[PDB]
Amino acid sequence: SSGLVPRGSHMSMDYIKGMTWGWIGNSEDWRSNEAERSMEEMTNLAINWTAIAFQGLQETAHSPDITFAEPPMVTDENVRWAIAKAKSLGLSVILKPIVNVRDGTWRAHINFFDKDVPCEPTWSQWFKSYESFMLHYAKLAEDTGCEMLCIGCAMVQTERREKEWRDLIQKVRQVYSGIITYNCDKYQEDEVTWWDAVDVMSSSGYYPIGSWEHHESRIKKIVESWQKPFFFMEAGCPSRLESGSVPYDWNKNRGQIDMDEQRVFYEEMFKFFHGQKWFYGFMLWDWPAKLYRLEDASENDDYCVYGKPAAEVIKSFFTSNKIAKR
Amino acid sequence: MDYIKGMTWGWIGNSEDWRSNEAERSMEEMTNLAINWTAIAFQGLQETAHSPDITFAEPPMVTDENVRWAIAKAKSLGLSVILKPIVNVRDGTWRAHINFFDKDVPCEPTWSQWFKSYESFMLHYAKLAEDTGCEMLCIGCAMVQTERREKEWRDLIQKVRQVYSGIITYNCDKYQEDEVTWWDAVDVMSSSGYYPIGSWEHHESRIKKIVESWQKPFFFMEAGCPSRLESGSVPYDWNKNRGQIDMDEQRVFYEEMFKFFHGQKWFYGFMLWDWPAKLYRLEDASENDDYCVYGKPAAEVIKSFFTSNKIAKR
Repeated sequence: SSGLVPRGSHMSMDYIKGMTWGWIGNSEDWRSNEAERSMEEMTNLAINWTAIAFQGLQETAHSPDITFAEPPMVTDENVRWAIAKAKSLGLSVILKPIVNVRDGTWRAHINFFDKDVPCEPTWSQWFKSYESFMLHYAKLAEDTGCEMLCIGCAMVQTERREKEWRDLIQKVRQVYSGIITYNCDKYQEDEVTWWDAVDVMSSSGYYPIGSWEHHESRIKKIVESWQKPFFFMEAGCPSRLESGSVPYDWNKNRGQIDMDEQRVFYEEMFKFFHGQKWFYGFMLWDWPAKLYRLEDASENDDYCVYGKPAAEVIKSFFTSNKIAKR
Repeated sequence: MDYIKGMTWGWIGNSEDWRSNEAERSMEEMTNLAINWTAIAFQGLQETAHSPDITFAEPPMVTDENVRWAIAKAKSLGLSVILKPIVNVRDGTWRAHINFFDKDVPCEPTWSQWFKSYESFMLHYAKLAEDTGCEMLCIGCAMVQTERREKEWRDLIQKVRQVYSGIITYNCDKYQEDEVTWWDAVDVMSSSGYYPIGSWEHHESRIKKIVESWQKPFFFMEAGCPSRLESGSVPYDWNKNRGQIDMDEQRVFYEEMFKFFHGQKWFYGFMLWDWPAKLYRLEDASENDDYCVYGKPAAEVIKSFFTSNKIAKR
């Protein structure tokens, strides 16, 4: 394994100044002329990384089959395009294949019985399907020279399957030679028992306004106990009334615009998580393939910071000397 | 502990159905199976497998009066009663997937929230069970992804013991007899015997070892098979081959089950699945695809088994 620095062959670890691009991963959106303009515009955040994020799908939280690279999901060609375009813009890339559930159930609920029973689908079946999905993209990440692969995102009810996760990572190592991360959910940084199996620890930093100092203290101790580099694989807040109290809640107060609430979230997050030597930055959430007009920004309720005060907080943080030296 | 010769009545628990004139006739007809027990079964509801609020005794679910009626009617027919309140999920998800994060997080509902709601639900019915003199209370049914929450199940059982003085059972799912670490907390172990045709001999040997290791009484809280093509291969699959009628398949299931599970001293019988409040006409029996054995060859297997001397001796 390795400690604070991934082994040289997989590359100190780079400080991540990033923005997530492409969610939810719709072929028609990625293939549009608008996609190229969106990605170009995103570079004005002064980012040096992007997470190319897109979905795979399973019917229910308890079904074993995962479908990917089928309409309306992204084609391998769309993926190669996004990676290459990002690189052409001078960005390092984190490939982020994410399994969603067709019935709308949050992926964190994906789960099977601890004990295999004849009358139900098993962990073995699901992990075989998830391995097919993640190895497909791991091979794509290798072929396209992606600097990092995120092998999962907030798969809370799967994390206890340590043997299966280690087995999957071993297979990933065989086809992908870059940096591996797993993105645990918010509040779960101390719950993953197999952090030693990945190069870099990562979590979703959707911590509420007024809690960042507390979370810095908590996370710092967890990271120090693992001796691994750590960064936020997701961090953001919608521009809506009271969203800073629940930054992860994408359904909170839809259409109730509050630019200032998003701005305050970003100022507090960067106040407590900045240039500490154990911390390796931010993959922000998020930026769409089809971006709204700058003139509609003041009435937009999304996580996107484009044309909003938060974008300026991000830009000044990512161009500031303390962060630019990292 | 009594040897249980039973049939489940009332599922899914619809007030309108239970208050119909048909309900009394259905229960009376059920006594011709030569049963000495019934499980009065009915649902409560939660929105999703991951929501903490359970609703009960609200339309279209059974009223307390409906429940008091079912219990009293069964007892007036000479039957002992197992009260069986069952939580279902409105979105259709099987209750066995009801589940919360092992770690409490501020952004999600918690086990304590769900258990508090489950406690209100179960204690309401426990009190009703005490007031109506139910001989047994079943405190849950195939709640697989809750069973690891041992402290919370034992806390719930402690509260139930404070308001209900009868026999307590927990109905684990099929194949889960050896997966419950808290069988000591209940009076009698029970499971859902939906074992396929050709497997009963193996299951008798498997279950005997489990029950003997615990040194507690055991019975099937559910067992049955739809009268459908190939249903005996997957007796628990209520969605299998709807409308493809096979009376013989159901008959064979029953004959095999009774051949392997009968009068063993550690075995306490069967609570069969199931019998509706609104029973179909005897003339429609041959085209009926339900678990119900009414007007089918299986009913005859059950009757001869329950009235046989070997089982009459238990």
